[PDB]
Amino acid sequence: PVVVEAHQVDTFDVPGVFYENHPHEPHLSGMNEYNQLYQQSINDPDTFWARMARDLITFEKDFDKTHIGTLEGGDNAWFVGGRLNASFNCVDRHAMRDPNKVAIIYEADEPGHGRSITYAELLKEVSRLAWVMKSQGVRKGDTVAIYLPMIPEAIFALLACARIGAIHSVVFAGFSSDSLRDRTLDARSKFIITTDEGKRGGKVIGTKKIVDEALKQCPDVTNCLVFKRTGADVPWTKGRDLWWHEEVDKYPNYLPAESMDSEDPLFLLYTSGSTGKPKGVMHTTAGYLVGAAATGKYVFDIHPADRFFCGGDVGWITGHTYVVYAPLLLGCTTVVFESTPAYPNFSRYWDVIEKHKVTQFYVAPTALRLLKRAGDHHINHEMKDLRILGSVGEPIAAEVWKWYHEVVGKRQAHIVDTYWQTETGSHVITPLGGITPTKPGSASLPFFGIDPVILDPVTGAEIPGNDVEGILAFRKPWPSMARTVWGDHKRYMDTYLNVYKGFYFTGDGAGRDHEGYYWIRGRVDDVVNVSGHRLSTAEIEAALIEHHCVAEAAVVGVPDPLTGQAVHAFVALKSGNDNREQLQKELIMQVRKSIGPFAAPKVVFVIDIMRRILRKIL
Amino acid sequence: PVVVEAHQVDTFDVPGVFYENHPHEPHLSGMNEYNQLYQQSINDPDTFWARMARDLITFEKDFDKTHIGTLEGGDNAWFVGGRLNASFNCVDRHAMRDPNKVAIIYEADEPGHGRSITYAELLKEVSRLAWVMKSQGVRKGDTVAIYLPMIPEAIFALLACARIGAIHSVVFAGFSSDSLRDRTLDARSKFIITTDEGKRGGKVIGTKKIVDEALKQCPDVTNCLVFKRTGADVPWTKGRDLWWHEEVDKYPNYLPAESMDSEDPLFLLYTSGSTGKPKGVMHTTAGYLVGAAATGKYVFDIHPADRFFCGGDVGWITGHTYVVYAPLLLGCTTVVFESTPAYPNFSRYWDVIEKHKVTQFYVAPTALRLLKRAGDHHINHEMKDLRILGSVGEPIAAEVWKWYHEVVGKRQAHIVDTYWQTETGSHVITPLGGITPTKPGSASLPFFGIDPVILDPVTGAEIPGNDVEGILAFRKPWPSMARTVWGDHKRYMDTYLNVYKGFYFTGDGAGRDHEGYYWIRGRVDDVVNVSGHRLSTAEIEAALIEHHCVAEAAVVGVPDPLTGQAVHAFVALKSGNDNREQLQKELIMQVRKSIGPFAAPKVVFVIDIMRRILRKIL
Amino acid sequence: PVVVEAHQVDTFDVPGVFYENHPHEPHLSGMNEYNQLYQQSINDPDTFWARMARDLITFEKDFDKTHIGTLEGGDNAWFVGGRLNASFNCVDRHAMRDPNKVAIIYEADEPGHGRSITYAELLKEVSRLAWVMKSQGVRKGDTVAIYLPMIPEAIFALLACARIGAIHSVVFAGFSSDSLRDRTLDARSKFIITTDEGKRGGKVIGTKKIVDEALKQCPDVTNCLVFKRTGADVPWTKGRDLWWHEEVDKYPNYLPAESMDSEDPLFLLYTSGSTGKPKGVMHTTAGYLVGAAATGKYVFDIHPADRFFCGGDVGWITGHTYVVYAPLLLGCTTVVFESTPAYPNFSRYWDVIEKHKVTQFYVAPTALRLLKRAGDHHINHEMKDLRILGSVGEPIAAEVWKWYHEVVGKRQAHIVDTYWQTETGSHVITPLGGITPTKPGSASLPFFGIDPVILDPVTGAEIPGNDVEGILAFRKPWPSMARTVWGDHKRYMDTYLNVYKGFYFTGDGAGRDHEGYYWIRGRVDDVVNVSGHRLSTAEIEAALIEHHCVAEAAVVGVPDPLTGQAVHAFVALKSGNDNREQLQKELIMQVRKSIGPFAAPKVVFVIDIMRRILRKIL
Ligand SMILES: CCOP(=O)(O)OC[C@H]1O[C@@H](n2cnc3c(N)ncnc32)[C@H](O)[C@@H]1O
Ligand SMILES: CCOP(=O)(O)OC[C@H]1O[C@@H](n2cnc3c(N)ncnc32)[C@H](O)[C@@H]1O
Ligand SMILES: CCOP(=O)(O)OC[C@H]1O[C@@H](n2cnc3c(N)ncnc32)[C@H](O)[C@@H]1O
Repeated sequence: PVVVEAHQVDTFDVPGVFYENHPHEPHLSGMNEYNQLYQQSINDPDTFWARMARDLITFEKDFDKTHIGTLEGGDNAWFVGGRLNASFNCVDRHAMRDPNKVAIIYEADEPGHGRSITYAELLKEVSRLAWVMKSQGVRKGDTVAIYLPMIPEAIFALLACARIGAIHSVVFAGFSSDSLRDRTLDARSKFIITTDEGKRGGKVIGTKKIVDEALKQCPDVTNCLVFKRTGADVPWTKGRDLWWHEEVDKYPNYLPAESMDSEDPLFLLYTSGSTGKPKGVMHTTAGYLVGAAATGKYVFDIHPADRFFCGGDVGWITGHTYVVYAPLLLGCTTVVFESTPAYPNFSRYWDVIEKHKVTQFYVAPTALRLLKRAGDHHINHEMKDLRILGSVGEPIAAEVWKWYHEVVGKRQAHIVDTYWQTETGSHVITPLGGITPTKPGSASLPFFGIDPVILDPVTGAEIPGNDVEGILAFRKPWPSMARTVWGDHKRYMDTYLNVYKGFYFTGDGAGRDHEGYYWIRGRVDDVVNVSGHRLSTAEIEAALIEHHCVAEAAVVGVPDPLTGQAVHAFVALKSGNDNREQLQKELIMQVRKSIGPFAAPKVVFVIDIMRRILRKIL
Repeated sequence: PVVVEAHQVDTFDVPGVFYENHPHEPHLSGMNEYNQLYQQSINDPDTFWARMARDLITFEKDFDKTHIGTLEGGDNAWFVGGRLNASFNCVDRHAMRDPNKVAIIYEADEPGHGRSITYAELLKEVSRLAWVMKSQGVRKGDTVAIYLPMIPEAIFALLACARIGAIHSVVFAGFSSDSLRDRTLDARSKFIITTDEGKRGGKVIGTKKIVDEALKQCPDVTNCLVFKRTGADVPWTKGRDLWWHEEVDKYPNYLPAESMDSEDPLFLLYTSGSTGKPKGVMHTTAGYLVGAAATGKYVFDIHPADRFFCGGDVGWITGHTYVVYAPLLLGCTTVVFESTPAYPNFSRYWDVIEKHKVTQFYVAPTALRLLKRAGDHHINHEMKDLRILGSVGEPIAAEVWKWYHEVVGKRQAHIVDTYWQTETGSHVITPLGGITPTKPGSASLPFFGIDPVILDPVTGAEIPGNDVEGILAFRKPWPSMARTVWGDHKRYMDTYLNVYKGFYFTGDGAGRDHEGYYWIRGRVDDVVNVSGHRLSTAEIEAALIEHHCVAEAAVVGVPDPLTGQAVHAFVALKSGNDNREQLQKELIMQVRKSIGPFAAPKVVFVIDIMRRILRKIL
Repeated sequence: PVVVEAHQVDTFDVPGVFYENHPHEPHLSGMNEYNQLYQQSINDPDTFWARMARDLITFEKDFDKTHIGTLEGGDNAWFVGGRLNASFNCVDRHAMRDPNKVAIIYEADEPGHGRSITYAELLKEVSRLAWVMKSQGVRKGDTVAIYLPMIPEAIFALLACARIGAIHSVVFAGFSSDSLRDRTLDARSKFIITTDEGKRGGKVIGTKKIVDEALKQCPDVTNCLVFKRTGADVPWTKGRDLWWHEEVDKYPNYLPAESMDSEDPLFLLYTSGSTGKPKGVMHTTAGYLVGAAATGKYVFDIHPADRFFCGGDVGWITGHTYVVYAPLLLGCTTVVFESTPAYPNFSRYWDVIEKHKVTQFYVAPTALRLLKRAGDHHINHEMKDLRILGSVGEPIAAEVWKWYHEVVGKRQAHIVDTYWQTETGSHVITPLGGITPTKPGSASLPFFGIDPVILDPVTGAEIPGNDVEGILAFRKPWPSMARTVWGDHKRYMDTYLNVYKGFYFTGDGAGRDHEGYYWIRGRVDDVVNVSGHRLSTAEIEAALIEHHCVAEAAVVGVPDPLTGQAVHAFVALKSGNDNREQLQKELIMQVRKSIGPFAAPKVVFVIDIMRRILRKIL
């Protein structure tokens, strides 16, 4: 077979007990209704997406046309003429119906220190935070930098920005001051929100000190709102720094929501690409929210009473779409988890799921492999309500898919392996929870409105039928597609739309097996996955070259048992240094300074570009 | 009886001739329809207030929900999702139907020098004044300071601010430069509107000189628009000062109205509270306007052809709600009266009512007592159309209520004693004109949507049934409730909502008599009424202490025959001064400087805190 | 007869072949339906204009009233309460229906160097140009100076301004730096759009150098966007100047349209008046667009498939209304012509019409007379589709009307002589294409909603009936009337509305003949037409006086064979100069400097005000 990974892989049905124990009526009746709805979404997207949008999203003003533009034109607009507000759809409309329903479960770094937050409380906090920004001069269309750990205040900040029509720009709280500066400068943000310190896995993160250093080079930032998470003494810049708790107490507990166009920008998410510095992937409002709600509902089988737990950081797209937007759009409860899967111990994920009766859990294989190595004795939890088990970021290997299905899910949960990207906004190739039969290691079948094609890598020609392999592209636009790269539409066109004209280029290889099931082969460009984080080899090379002793740098990606991919770094020293053992500590800190601890090199090879020869030798 | 003021007080029916001579059909059929509508407004406010609002107010976009939030939450919002504009509802919609109908009757300080202004003329003047502010950089959400006497230009200025979505902040034209400065700074206004001079009772008020001094300490004010009321030579600050007549002539006579949220702020009104400096009571848009229209209609029996005359200054809430918003909302004529009840003589109020055929008149008992002492020979006026006689600010005593009913109203008008506060936006306890039987000295029965309870002052417990006395609180929110204290929501919560959790605290004592009629006992806090003006004893104490010779100051309130309450001031001199007769003039001017002439002390006792011992001794 | 120009002038019917060859069904059935619709537009304009507007314009929010205000009040507003966007109506709604339909045919200065632009391409270019302005801080209500030749980018710039609600202020690309400065200062524009150079008739126009000089005195202009039309080396001001092609490549190909009030300003067009410096005639949005569409449809018989060619520059109102707004509103194709009727040769107009199959052509008699003198051998073109021949700016004389009807139109096209002004927005007295019988030299009959009256010049009294002569005024407002003179509503009132109270004063004399046909006599004030350009004699006098040797200047207007009117200039030298031959070159350049080449004097008479004696002597 051409797709060797599919050979003698049989599809597993959804387990019978999933339906027996399900608290509600499923959203689809079976694979027949998926196929019927899928074909309509491909053949008449105007009708299909108009209905999906009006089912799932409340518009202030109804839209006049589902979609205009084309892929090649790079001019796609969805639900044109509509007006709406994302915080209204995530908060107000649920507070209006059921103010005391729990919207957020905060699980703090220490067990036993969280709280639950109702939709009415969430409306209060979003409103008065929005008042703070408005009072300090933030206006519709301005960007706002967010540098926050996984606390509910992070949700408050995204949705407060949405409420006034500011464009939130979330920077992962593990980035260095250089990376924070770069993203804040490029977004031209004048307001930043952060914490005094972070606590994660019992370790203190000096967030405020990192922001202070970054802001020395961001002279357009005139206010910095600091949430007091630890109460530790931090440096304070009078006239610029403001205390979150002092400012929100000044302002009312309700604020009107700003009326936004369907195509006004909602957020920027800086993302590492094959070349160049990180790019600000821009999502607009209606189409992104329709994608988030539609996948939350049909992929994760989300019902209003559900308790949804995504393990990803708000600093990445998984956190954006599935910790925040999708569950709140659908009016269920979402879990904001501040700790690690290993603190206080390796049971922590399951401690959380059991205590809060989580119904769907969503994580990366990197965390599963780490926990699997830790040993099954850490998992002795009923978790009666857990019926969907999500996986994202890389393919979930056979032994991991089995361990996840059997030891975690008790053969009682549906494993949903979701393929997508920052640029797609939401799931694009994925089984639908409780509906689609699955194969270990396969992302299965396209989501509604996603028309995948397999392309010859060199000729760019379509390769028809089943049992084919090549480049993964989509033939048609879809509502939650990224709309531009901030400040650089030409880069957006060249990266995504001009490679294979008429198609959207994912950067990924893929096979489609005999049954039409998709198998993702990973990046055909210089993007690699390092312990759940999307990184550019070019980025790390630029960091290594920043050292005064390095002349030529080369970073390649090779498979690893635990991290998935193991980025390695070669360095050609300019002349010579007799302190090779010492130079290692200095190159390692250079990547720590340029990018962050999480991208620090495993080792720096000192030895005096055909990167493929390096990846094969390693 | 527990409510001793009610003992052997019989209810007086509406006089028969009120109905015989009424020009129209009344709004209610009787007390039965009041009771029916009142119970629905208490038991199903969502339905009741939705209908009332859609009856009385024209929305650009209909609202989606009548009310969200609670009293204890301090998050009340009314008619959420609606959009509207207050100047559209006060002007445009009446100009569109009947452009030549008279909206404003200006009665100037000199008799025979006013004019009448149609709804179309009012639309012109509001529009081009709004153009001036827009052209000078005023934007939606900015505050605008107004320091104007009772001339029609004051109405132009409030409604022009409303038209662009600026937040007008009216400062009584009798305040000192210190008080004007304080209110302008706290509101952070960048634009101010005033007159060259005021004329009232034949006396010149140097408004421009007072603004000039205040603006020396308001460096954010970049334009000051001066209406030429007297033409007197006033100081002029080139580059900042602008002539109203020169600027409006530049701009068109129509301007679009800005689309406002139901809960966008409409105005701030600085108000003296029990503690601290005056606070900016903030009203938003839809709920305030619904309250204003609903009381104008049902309390004052306002019909479109009516000529409505409120005697209160636009600088206070009575002027805001009943000189400006309520009558114009309902499309009748309102009288803007520039003089005093004593100039040229004590007949002046009745001269005005007779000449303009006023149908409803609304005044404070302080003015009635002053006129009553002047003698009945000043009142020899037919006033055929006068059918409603309103009283506000303190309880209308027995002898005054009789004199008002018999000598002024010819036993032909309904005396409507309206209890309310700046914070309630509009009447909350009041008879309804032509409907409710009244008792002298009683405010009678709650308005629609007002659920009064009597609370034990110390235990805060509800006291059920009739013939009870205690603290006056409301059990439920109502549309025109103040939404915050500007810049200090915590003070709003602590003052109004955290004293008796679940209730709104009025600051007033009250009895509910055997028939369920309410009798207002006055402020249980340190707020007193001085000749129609709400004042804080703390404020006057802070003024007296501003003198370099005063160490400890104490101001208390005791009843007075004419002013109602007689605030008195004790002073403990720091060491000693042998110029006691001279120090009196210097302390008196200090209060004149800090607050204004109207709050100047009756006498300052020089003699070296248990304020109750002082109030009892006096 | 009183109207001597009408004596023995018979009406010519529309030629029969017009109907035989017409590609579609006409908009009116005949003169009977015109009369029926005309009487309704005069007798019930509220009903008539409500239907016309809703036929022709797509509103975001429907309007609540057709018209408020009066002529004498100077407060006219049309379609109040409506919301819409002009670029949506010129672009989006046609791109949504038929993205590949050709919107613009660009005919470049060199034949064979144009291109065709579809509605979808136009939506792209308008959107990303709007992004540039938004990114550089342009906001709704700001004015934007445009100094562009006849290239499609000029349409992009008007409609991008409309898209964000900026107010475009187009300056004819032949104006001098002084005139550009004056218009940019008075409009207080902070952004300007121009070209590096213009090419017209094979001659280079140094647009950038002219802007650079003007901007030295416009210190509020902080960005200048330069389109690279020639690629010639031009001076560059780093930090202010931006390249159009570099900036648009950064931004998305779609941008939401800003929601505008019916009465928000759409544009300013500076216009020479009888007295004073040029005035910024301001048009608002809904009424102007309704007038443009209604005349495009009913006067020019525009159908969606038509190819419409107006010969006027975008720098004047004919270009505004009929190169840009009317054809694009109606969704047909418009021709943007960059050259002159004489380059490369005198066939050029017909070369263009034949190659692009133009259906309607619209030009000034000044161009016709110039071509007629050139000789009929330059016209040997089929032009099968040419069915409407438009004339504007002055009366089309008998011999020219015949030459236009016979040699150009092959007796196959309807000659439509359209009378109107910058201030009327669109045609007001005109035959309707294919409907109205015409007389050579007459503008025939009023357009819908135009109620012309003939007034006695001195007594200002109406002169009833037919065969009368006098001043031309309109009795009623109409939707596309100019709404103010920018910054000077008083001048607007005094110029147009206070001369003859209750009427609109056109500045023109006119006769109404025995059949009720109108004959325009031209300006009764000091405005003259110089080779298709509206000019003030006062303006040229002020220019001549700017010379240090001129004391008193006098400019008068007399008829001319080719230019129509021949403005001449007399000068009284201050003392004396023995270089009279040299002084001529210096006075001629002074007018070239103050106004522009196109207003330079024919000759300056040096000889040491009763202007009528000068006009008669010449
Ligand atoms: C959501 C995170 O989006 P990003 O951080 O922008 O990374 C997106 C990139 O990760 C990879 N990827 C994501 N999901 C899967 C999956 N289920 N199976 C295999 N590979 C996957 C892929 O190479 C894609 O192109
Ligand atoms: C409208 C002015 O509002 P303010 O200037 O904010 O004062 C409001 C405060 O005046 C008092 N008050 C007002 N009306 C009455 C009344 N009819 N009978 C008795 N007392 C009254 C009361 O103590 C309240 O709390
Ligand atoms: C559209 C250009 O408008 P403007 O450049 O503002 O000039 C408008 C002024 O030109 C004159 N005019 C325009 N059309 C005609 C016509 N068909 N017959 C005679 N005279 C005409 C007239 O004197 C008017 O008052």
